[PDB]
Amino acid sequence: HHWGYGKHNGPEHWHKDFPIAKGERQSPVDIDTHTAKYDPSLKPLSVSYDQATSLRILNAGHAFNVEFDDSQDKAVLKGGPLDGTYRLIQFHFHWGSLDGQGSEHTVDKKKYAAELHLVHWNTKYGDFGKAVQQPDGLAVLGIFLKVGSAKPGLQKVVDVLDSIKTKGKSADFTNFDPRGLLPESLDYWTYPGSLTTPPLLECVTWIVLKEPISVSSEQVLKFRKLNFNGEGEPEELMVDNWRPAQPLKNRQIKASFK
Ligand SMILES: [Zn+2]
Repeated sequence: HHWGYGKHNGPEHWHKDFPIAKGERQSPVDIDTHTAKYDPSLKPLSVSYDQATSLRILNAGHAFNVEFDDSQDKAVLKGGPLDGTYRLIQFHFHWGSLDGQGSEHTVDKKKYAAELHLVHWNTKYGDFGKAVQQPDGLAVLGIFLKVGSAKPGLQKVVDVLDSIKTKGKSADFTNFDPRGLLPESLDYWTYPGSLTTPPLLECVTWIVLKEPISVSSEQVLKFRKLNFNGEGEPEELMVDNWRPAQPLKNRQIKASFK
């Protein structure tokens, strides 16, 4: 039936409806730190989120998304391996049922408790829909979450989850500053990949940060109380909404640091 993360509709079944699932540049992948190539040509990342305008938080079924106004260059990502300006449209997370799993990308096979994805699209394409049809249409910033000390900047997100427990529910979410979710350092790995959920389009430049952010056990616990199901339906907890690592194939992962 509809795709998901269950036993009968999980990632291993996706290829039946989305053949590209077995493509040449699928994500996520395992980052082998000893095989990554240091590239002195890579520029520092430029994150300009000072004018970011968040609008709403939505339970999309497979995750919850925090949406931003992308009708102007308010919150953009530039530099790094990117050519052009990419506007932030939304961010969401992937997490597990236990602290030992949850992230999509892994580092030397190590899994993190969760993974934050800040999605941006290339403005030269006019809109997000056009952008996903291009090889350099999207730029996704990936940040790992490890369980430890609480992240003050994440609490605002945590407190509103009760209002969007089931699929389809949304709530106004204005004046949220995404800068509170960034680690201290912006050193990264980068490689050409895809969207990790259907339609799995191979239109993404991945920028995965080396430094994880820490969140508290209580904070991640609240993520696990969300439901995949819609109201009035049998409760299915939203956990383990991550896709396992895919073959790197003929791709090279580059590092901005040595
Ligand atoms: Zn994602």
